[PDB]
Amino acid sequence: PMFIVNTNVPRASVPDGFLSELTQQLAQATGKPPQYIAVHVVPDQLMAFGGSSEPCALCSLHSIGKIGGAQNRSYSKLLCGLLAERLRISPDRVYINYYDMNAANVGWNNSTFA
Amino acid sequence: PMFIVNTNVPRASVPDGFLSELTQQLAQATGKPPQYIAVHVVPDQLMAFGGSSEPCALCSLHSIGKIGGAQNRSYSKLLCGLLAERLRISPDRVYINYYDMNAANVGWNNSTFA
Amino acid sequence: PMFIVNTNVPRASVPDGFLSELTQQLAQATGKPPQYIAVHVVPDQLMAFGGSSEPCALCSLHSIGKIGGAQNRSYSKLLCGLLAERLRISPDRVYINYYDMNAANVGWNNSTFA
Ligand SMILES: COC(=O)C[C@H]1CC(c2ccc(O)cc2)=NO1
Ligand SMILES: COC(=O)C[C@H]1CC(c2ccc(O)cc2)=NO1
Ligand SMILES: COC(=O)C[C@H]1CC(c2ccc(O)cc2)=NO1
Repeated sequence: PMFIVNTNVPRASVPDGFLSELTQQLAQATGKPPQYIAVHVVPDQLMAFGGSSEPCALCSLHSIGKIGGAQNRSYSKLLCGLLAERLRISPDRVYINYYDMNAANVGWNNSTFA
Repeated sequence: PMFIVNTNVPRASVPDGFLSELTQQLAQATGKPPQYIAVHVVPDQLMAFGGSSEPCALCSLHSIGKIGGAQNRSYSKLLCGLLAERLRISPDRVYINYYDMNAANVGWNNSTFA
Repeated sequence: PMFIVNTNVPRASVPDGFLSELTQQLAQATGKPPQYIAVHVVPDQLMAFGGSSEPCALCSLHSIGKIGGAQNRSYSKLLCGLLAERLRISPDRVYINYYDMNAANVGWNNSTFA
């Protein structure tokens, strides 16, 4: 899986083990082995949510399977929880796009997962 | 809705009220309340369009509904208009990907919109 | 087509004709004229792949058509080859998301391709 977080929160406000925690938590949540998890955090971004400059996050989670109504709701609780606790971002200022990728559409190691 | 603009235009060339203008214009265009609009501008990017380094923009608009043939054509006129006027980017050097998101695939405030 | 590469590799490690090479190689691979190819490289990113901070890349290729099982496998060989040779990124630390865009969902020059 691939998880990206774009936020206006400063680089200095991102805890040092944040990428590791996301990797571990997402592996547990998705049931996918930690080795397949890719995490990307982009701080100091120029962004607004509802016209406000307060802390916010625009994210996305891509995964071959493990994406659905029920699963996405628990991912949002997990993710908003982490962003709130570690980055101090209010849950209502977070958007997460979920993508159920077809294995033939995910390239890795000179080929695709299909 | 979520609108992202990635551009090679320098940070200093992004007008101060640009995110607010985008928020207000997108709300009117989509019919979605301003409070739900998230905007993200990423300047100083390393990019090329057609092999040229002249000013260009790679964008995306995600929305639950309000995405379609007709709607997308007007969004393009609105967006290219704003990028041309405020960022001085030629309309033919702008790409915008539109995504009609399923409500169950958009996380917000510890849950999803489904 | 639109190709984006996000990587933790430093800005200084990106060869100066990299965007041009990607443009030329992608035009040949996709059969699309070079003038329609947009390339975007984002170095110095805060990312982890499998919990490791070693060089890695998270990419995506959007195209109206020219996306499929067979095509995606050759794009992956081409792309991982380039990332390995120019950015020294191991192929197994590269993810590429492929998107077959509907023409009505791609805005360009005040309209869409539909
Ligand atoms: C070994 O099979 C897997 O479970 C592979 C993993 C990797 C993956 C994935 C999906 C989408 C991406 O943008 C990146 C990685 N999804 O599942
Ligand atoms: C009243 O509820 C809404 O209309 C909510 C808005 C917010 C939204 C949306 C979709 C996709 C995103 O990446 C971000 C926001 N779509 O609709
Ligand atoms: C002649 O028509 C084309 O080949 C148009 C090109 C442009 C294109 C494309 C798709 C998705 C993008 O985000 C940007 C460009 N795909 O094909």
